[PDB]
Amino acid sequence: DTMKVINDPIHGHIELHPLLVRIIDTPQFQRLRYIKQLGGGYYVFPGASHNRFEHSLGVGYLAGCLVHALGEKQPELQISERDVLCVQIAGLCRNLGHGPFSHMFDGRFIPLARPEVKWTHEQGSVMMFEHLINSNGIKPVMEQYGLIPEEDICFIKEQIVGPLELWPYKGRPENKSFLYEIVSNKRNGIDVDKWDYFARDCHHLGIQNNFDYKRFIKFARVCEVDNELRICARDKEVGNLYDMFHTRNSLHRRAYQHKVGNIIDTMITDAFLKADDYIEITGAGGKKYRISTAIDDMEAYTKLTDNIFLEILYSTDPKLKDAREILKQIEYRNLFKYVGETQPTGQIKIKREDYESLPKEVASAKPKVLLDVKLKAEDFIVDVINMDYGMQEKNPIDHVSFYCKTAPNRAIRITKNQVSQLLPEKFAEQLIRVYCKKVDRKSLYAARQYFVQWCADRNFTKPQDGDVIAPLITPQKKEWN
Amino acid sequence: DTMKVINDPIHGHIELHPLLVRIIDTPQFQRLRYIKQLGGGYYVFPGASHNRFEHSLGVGYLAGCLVHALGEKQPELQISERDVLCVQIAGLCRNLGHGPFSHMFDGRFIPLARPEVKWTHEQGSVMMFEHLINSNGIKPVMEQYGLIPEEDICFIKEQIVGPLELWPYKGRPENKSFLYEIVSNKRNGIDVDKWDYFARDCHHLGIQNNFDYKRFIKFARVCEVDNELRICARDKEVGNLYDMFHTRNSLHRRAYQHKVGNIIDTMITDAFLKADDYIEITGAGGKKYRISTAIDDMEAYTKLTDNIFLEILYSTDPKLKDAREILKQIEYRNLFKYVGETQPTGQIKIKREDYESLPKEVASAKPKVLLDVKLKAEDFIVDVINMDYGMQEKNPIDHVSFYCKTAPNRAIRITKNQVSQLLPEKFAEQLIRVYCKKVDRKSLYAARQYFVQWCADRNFTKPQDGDVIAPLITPQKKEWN
Amino acid sequence: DTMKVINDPIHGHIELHPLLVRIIDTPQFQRLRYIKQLGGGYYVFPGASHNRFEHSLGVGYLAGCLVHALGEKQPELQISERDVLCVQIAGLCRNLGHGPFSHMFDGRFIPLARPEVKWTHEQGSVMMFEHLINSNGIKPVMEQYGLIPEEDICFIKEQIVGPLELWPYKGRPENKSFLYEIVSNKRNGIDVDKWDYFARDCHHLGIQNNFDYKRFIKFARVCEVDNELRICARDKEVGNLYDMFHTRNSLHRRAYQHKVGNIIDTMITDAFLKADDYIEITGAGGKKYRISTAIDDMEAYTKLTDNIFLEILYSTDPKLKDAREILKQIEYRNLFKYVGETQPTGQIKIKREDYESLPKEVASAKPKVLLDVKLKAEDFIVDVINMDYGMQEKNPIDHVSFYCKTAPNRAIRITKNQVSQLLPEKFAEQLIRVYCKKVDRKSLYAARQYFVQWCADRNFTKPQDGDVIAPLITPQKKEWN
Amino acid sequence: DTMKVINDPIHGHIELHPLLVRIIDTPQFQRLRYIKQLGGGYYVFPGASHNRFEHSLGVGYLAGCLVHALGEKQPELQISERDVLCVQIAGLCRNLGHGPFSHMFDGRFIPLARPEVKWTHEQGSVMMFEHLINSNGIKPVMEQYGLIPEEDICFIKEQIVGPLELWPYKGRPENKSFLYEIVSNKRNGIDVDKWDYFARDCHHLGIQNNFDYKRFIKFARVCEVDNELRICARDKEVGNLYDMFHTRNSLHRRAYQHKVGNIIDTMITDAFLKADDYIEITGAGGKKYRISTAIDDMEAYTKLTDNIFLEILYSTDPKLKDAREILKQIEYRNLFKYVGETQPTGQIKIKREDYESLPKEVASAKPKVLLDVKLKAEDFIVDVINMDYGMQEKNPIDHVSFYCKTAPNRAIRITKNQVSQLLPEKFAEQLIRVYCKKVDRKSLYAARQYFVQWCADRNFTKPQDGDVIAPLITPQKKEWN
Ligand SMILES: Cc1cn([C@H]2C[C@H](O)[C@@H](COP(=O)(O)OP(=O)(O)OP(=O)(O)O)O2)c(=O)[nH]c1=O
Ligand SMILES: Cc1cn([C@H]2C[C@H](O)[C@@H](COP(=O)(O)OP(=O)(O)OP(=O)(O)O)O2)c(=O)[nH]c1=O
Ligand SMILES: Cc1cn([C@H]2C[C@H](O)[C@@H](COP(=O)(O)OP(=O)(O)OP(=O)(O)O)O2)c(=O)[nH]c1=O
Ligand SMILES: Cc1cn([C@H]2C[C@H](O)[C@@H](COP(=O)(O)OP(=O)(O)OP(=O)(O)O)O2)c(=O)[nH]c1=O
Ligand SMILES: [Mg+2]
Ligand SMILES: [Mg+2]
Ligand SMILES: [Mg+2]
Ligand SMILES: [Mg+2]
Ligand SMILES: [Mg+2]
Ligand SMILES: [Mg+2]
Ligand SMILES: [Mg+2]
Ligand SMILES: [Mg+2]
Repeated sequence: DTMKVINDPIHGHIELHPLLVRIIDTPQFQRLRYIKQLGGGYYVFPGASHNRFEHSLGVGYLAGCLVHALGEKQPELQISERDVLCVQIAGLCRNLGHGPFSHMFDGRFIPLARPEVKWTHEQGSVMMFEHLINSNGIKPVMEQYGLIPEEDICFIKEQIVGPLELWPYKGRPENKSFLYEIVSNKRNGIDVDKWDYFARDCHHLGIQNNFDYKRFIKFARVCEVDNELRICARDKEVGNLYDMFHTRNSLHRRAYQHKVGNIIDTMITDAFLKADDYIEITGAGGKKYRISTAIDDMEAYTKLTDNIFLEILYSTDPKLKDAREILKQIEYRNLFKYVGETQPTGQIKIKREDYESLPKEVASAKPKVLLDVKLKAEDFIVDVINMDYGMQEKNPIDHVSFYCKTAPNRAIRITKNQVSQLLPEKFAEQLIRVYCKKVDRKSLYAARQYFVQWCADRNFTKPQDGDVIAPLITPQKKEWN
Repeated sequence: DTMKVINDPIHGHIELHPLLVRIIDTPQFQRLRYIKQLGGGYYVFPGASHNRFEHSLGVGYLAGCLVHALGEKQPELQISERDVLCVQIAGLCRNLGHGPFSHMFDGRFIPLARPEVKWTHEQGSVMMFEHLINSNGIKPVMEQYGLIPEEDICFIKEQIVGPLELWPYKGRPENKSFLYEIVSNKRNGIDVDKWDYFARDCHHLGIQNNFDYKRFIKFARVCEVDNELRICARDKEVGNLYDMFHTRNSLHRRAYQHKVGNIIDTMITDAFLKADDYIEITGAGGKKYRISTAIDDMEAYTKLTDNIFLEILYSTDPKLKDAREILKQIEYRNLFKYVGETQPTGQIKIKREDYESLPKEVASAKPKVLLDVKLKAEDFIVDVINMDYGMQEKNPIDHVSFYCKTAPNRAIRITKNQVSQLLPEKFAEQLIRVYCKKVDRKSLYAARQYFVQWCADRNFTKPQDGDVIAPLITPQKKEWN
Repeated sequence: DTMKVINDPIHGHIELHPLLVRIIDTPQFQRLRYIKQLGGGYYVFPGASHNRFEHSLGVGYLAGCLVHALGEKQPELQISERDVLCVQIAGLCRNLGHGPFSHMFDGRFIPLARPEVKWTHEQGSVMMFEHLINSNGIKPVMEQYGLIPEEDICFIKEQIVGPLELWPYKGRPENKSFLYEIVSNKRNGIDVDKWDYFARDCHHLGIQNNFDYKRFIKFARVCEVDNELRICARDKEVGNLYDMFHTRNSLHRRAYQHKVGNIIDTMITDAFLKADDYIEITGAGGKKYRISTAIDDMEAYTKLTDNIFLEILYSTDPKLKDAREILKQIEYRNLFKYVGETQPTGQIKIKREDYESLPKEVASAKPKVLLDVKLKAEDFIVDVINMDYGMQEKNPIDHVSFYCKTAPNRAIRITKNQVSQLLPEKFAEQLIRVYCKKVDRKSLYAARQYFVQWCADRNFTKPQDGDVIAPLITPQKKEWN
Repeated sequence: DTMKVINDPIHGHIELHPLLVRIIDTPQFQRLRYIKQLGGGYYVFPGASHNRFEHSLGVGYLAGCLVHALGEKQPELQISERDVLCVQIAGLCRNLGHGPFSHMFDGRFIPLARPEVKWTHEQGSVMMFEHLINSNGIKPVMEQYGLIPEEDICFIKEQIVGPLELWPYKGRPENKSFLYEIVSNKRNGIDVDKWDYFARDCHHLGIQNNFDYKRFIKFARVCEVDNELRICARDKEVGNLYDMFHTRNSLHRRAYQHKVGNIIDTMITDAFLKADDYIEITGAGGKKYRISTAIDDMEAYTKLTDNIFLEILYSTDPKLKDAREILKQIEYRNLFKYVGETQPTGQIKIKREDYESLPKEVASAKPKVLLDVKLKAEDFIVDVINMDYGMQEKNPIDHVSFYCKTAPNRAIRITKNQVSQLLPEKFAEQLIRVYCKKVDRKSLYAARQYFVQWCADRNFTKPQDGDVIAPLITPQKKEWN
């Protein structure tokens, strides 16, 4: 019936239009309260207890802020209340498809358990939004508030996942192109979802955040680029834009890709793999499903949250023992031991289909060191991490349009050379982390010898503690000294 | 094994001595990651996702800070490393006893389920600590770090719950009395646990803290009082002390006793009660326990967390339907409707024994108005809340010792009218909230009539929205105009 | 001309309409950059470097925010862009009248150097605003942006100082009455000026602000009260409102009325007095003015800032020696020694005309102790502090109008009994601070004896350190022990 | 006399040893209250009201923190309380030499007014420190607290300015080398002064700092490096170290080198140059000094603060007209207009000796466009900014020693390719800003054409607004498109 106010630690008092409230107060949406934003990060950063729910509220809020500011500054855009509401809904709903421990689920588990399926949290969000709409009688409520469900649900879905297949969108015409750059920006990745997670993750992790999203909003316009209306930034802000991505990278460096956080996600993933044959999730009409198969019945996926972790942990079924045991090790803090980090040198990259063979390479290395123990490929974990600016090898700022103070409608491009010589010369790189599942002193020592030798053989970068953990290995490599 | 550093958003970088690390990395301690600090409050303040774990870490840290500060200011106290470690363990482990949704469990659920016991989270903490130590071989580690297991474990337990059974403490002599004022202060309620939850809860709720604990720590000495060495605050800090309690009250007013948060705690408690006979928790020996009986076996209690909620929410068994459905109504936000709030006048108390009778009273009222429906006692909930400065009717500052800059070692007293005339004249009061389980317009209107009439009959305070929700009724009471 | 954006640490990015910019970029306005918000408080709280300027910007911003909120929720109020601009201007300009060290000037210096005049910073703001307008050709700029200079200028002035003397305002009719409640609220003291100095002062002092003005703004409506459209708060907010004043009180208790900050304001005022005959400030037509007379010519007052402190301090003129030596004594931190604080009892109210008679009394007391050093009137300083809720003895909340969610257009009243019984019973009290200019040890002892015996004789409250600084005096007064 | 506690908004409650207090309570130190940290920055960022005084307290506090931490973690360094006091005094006093508006004075004014002298704020701080010691009888107070003035004063001065001209330090031997790395680090620039100004400047500017100095302090050790004991950072902090410098750079781009802030510093400088003949400052023995000569007499320098600004602003002397007017144009916000920014390409670097030749070059340019007005040299201003990581063209991280977890006493080196490929390739660049003193639309158009043409002639980078301000010029430079 009426609008609600929600007090958020990041944004303060957020006003929710009654339709938004209607969408939020569904099992499908409330489900997100039981899925941590940073998954295993919480097991390293105790302040990171926040879940996808509050993040989603923040995203909807910011989407609303940006679209409203745009409309207010430029009424000639003909942004309607319908547009605002659809953008807010998209913002609210683009996190619906996330599984247990967020990125652990779609980044590690699903690719291993369902390697044939090309699953994404975006598609999950579309399906789950469709299921929310259909299971909660949302359409009549949308019509009640002036929305046209066919068009507008199309538009929302497209905001989340892109064109459901020349102007490729069906939800809105070309003159409203800019609206697709708010919730999930496919062009350059500058969107409100990022802003909310910068602020929220920072607030909870104990890290200060360098990015001023409000400033950005106050310096954003719509201009015509390539006969298309796009969101443009004030030229002045180019530095701040570069910094934004820097921030992202920093956050991945300090927290998101923290080696222990990652190894914990890995262990939880192993536990899930070992529990997958014995865990039942009742889906549609009593039809049972698995952790790996919950993602193809939305009624089952709705009940697939962080809860799984605890179910496994609290089980008494002998068939779950192994899985249980793994989780229990996490509780005792008997984790796989981090052995080190290294990088490719020069031009060479590491292809995905090679990942599987990496622990064999390490185990096959021949360090000239005396060792009683002997490790095997299955004792090693090799985690390859692609760090980039969101557009693989490309500089996303080259895909941003700017405007000058004297011609606010004239879109211009700004090159990296026009800003600073102190900026990154590359926008993508790979970090290779090595862990060992054997945790005793001698095993960790051997693992270090194998690892550093492996780095030398592949002509990879010298590990930072190389001279310390493998003093007999490192001065074989002239390139390292 | 070495010290570990943990980054906390409240305290920053916290150092953990390896013994503390050993204690934390047990299932008994890690359990606290799965119990929300503010419970149902998370459903009103979406920022309040924080759990008892991070709060406990915070408490241990602050305990350490206080004892170290005292030690460094006054070497004559003979505060030892052992003392410091024991105080830190006491701070870390004094939240071990909380159950699912924290205070929902010891404050609502347990007194209803098993009204014949006197369960407290303190006792739970002692039992849980005992269980953690015994189940994890912590004693030999304790002596590895120069602790004496018998008397130090006694000392820790005593810091948690007070005298187990004249100087009543067996863990420490009276010349170390001040140590017992740090973790859980029975004398005046001024301890580090409060400080942590002030800062942390404020940080997550999105409301701001006003108490400066670091300042207090700065101006804290140990001075002699009534045969005892006790913690004394510098005189001019007295204002700040009153304010401290004022903050606590404020926190209860805005957040901890939020009408909706409380009614959600209520609905969840009811769901647990209706689920109690069917949820089995496997404890020691493989023996089966229930939610209400897990507190009798620490092995089962270890597995008693917020997960229950989801276990009830995700269930399929008919015997759980009535529980399950309740939780589902929380997801659809079909909550019991808040009817209103009133207070008793004079020095008129409402003892606990009368609580259960209050719903009947409201329904037995005679509103001289048309009513389309008649409500029964079982349609009403009367939640009565005691707001006080932590020592029932007493002024806790009357139990604080102070010192002046002219004589640092000399304890003194400061009376209330020696500070300000603007302070509360009382230090305890009662709030009466009334809800209606029937939600329809007509039943809610009727409920408002019944309620206001019930306020008039018992000469309770006039509901702020009295003239608006029952204009045919408030004229009868001439004291209300 | 276009609007400008200013980044403020409190409010973030605030927009300024070109008219406000034109008003700001004048010598009369920029003047405020050189006057400390907290005067001598900076010599106690090193973070409190902030000046009246930035505060003024904040006040204008918040005024704009509140009026926009009101207008966007209730279009039936017909709030024009003119109204918004005029409210913003009043917000910006209501600090123009402040003198050197802010409240030290109108609160100490002026009343002592010119006892016959009735000078307030508000009237000063009016005169300075008029001077700004006339000196800077602002009227046609106002016209350029749609303002009607005569009534709008009257309106702005009325918002600042009140009626320039049935409905007593010429600027706006009664149906825009609520507009007069935003910048300077004569009705209950709840205005945006308070909100800015709460947030800002707390930011700089290192004390934390617990009042949430954004929340208040979100919950504010305009309702009919005795045929007058007025600003009404949501019922639920009442507690927060009480707290808002409590906060004010706290900020006075901790910082604004800090004993050393006040005695420093006293020494500065004293020095300004002793310099008043000799300092020349050139005004209109080259005519020369004093410090105490600069308030008569706005051209001279424009040049009267904190700079005076440094003129005196840096001076070499023998005629200024006496003043100079005082400021230098502040630099060496040889301040008058604080003897203590006490309060009247029962019904006593130290009236202003009796203030001068206070050092005589203290110096007169016969404490009957061994007394190797006798002291006199001009050795003592007695400062009387009136702590209240901004409406003398009255409860400001009784002058606040509320609304309920069931009938948002229906204004109601709420009494203190409808809220809490932990609230204050008095809303005004007095504090008596005694210092001694004789800083040596024996003199200090003496002054303590004098002061305590004086408190006993006047039936004042027993000083907190009483039983330490006057051991042979405090056991006499039987109502003390 | 005893220890004092000071509440600072950045650090909270700082303890100051009585000796430090004696040093602080001097006109030479208190002088820093009247000098703004960011100078002209205040006129762009209204939050930047903070002064050198509070910053100095901050630096002393942090120096103390780092030395204490080092001493607590590593007893074998034999750090004495004498060392702690000397490092605190150095940190406290290393900003004593700053002049009016800080870096405007030593960076702009002095070089233009006294090109024949080498002047630095470091030399000024040493001089002012000696003056402080000699004017306030500090030596016997130093001796009173266990200091040895002859060697300790040398130690402090050495910490501030470096070797007074094989171990080149006299204050402390090589085994205390690490002590010189705290207050002002000549080796790599990582010192507590930076940490304080990061935190403080950010707090006041309304910018957010992502450098965690506390974390750095916790992971700092002293290890042997080349027969010295030096501060070593834990290996994995290397990323953070890079980020620290990145932060510095960011702070320079957003705030310290704000083009308007710089042009305001330039206008103030020009005003001082035009006032130098006439303003008099009375130093030792009544002798008179100019602003440019005050640095030759510490007694006069003690009176040289931001006050002169106001003096010039408030003067009636016709000889000061030209100075005064400029300041007046600052108040009216009639500033020199910003034409634009460019950068040298290739290897080319601009030396100071070429600066004055730059405005001549811009006016000597020939844009092939119809101009209505001819501009000359005096109409142009060229500001050259050097942006580096504190060590000219070098990577300061190549001058950081690290330590690994497994061998905490063994110092190692970490190269850039060992960390990230996304790091800067250069560590220095130049920014060239061009402004025009004539502010009419015509002269501005002309100036734009001149500037872009000049940029093209010297193969500089294409201005970001190039295609907009000069459409007839940018298509001529093939190197741009
Ligand atoms: C600062 C503050 C925040 N909040 C937060 C908690 C909620 O997220 C948000 C909304 O709470 P409420 O304002 O209490 O809204 P309500 O739904 O409980 O009451 P009603 O329907 O009658 O209007 O505000 C308070 O409730 N009280 C406060 O004093
Ligand atoms: C600011 C910051 C905090 N943190 C937090 C997260 C952790 O809670 C805490 C611990 O530091 P860690 O780097 O996580 O220590 P570690 O145990 O992973 O590595 P090691 O065993 O080699 O010492 O620091 C970072 O990890 N990185 C950062 O840059
Ligand atoms: C975060 C941030 C704030 N600010 C603040 C400082 C100012 O108070 C406010 C406005 O500064 P600018 O945005 O730089 O505006 P400008 O007037 O200098 O330039 P232009 O006229 O071309 O638009 O923004 C920045 O300038 N840059 C930043 O990166
Ligand atoms: C929060 C808070 C800070 N502060 C700050 C301001 C000061 O910078 C710092 C020290 O103030 P005080 O504690 O008041 O020290 P004092 O010198 O005035 O009193 P005394 O000599 O008798 O001990 O603490 C308070 O004074 N009071 C407060 O309640
Ligand atoms: Mg509600
Ligand atoms: Mg994305
Ligand atoms: Mg099937
Ligand atoms: Mg570790
Ligand atoms: Mg307690
Ligand atoms: Mg007022
Ligand atoms: Mg003092
Ligand atoms: Mg430096």
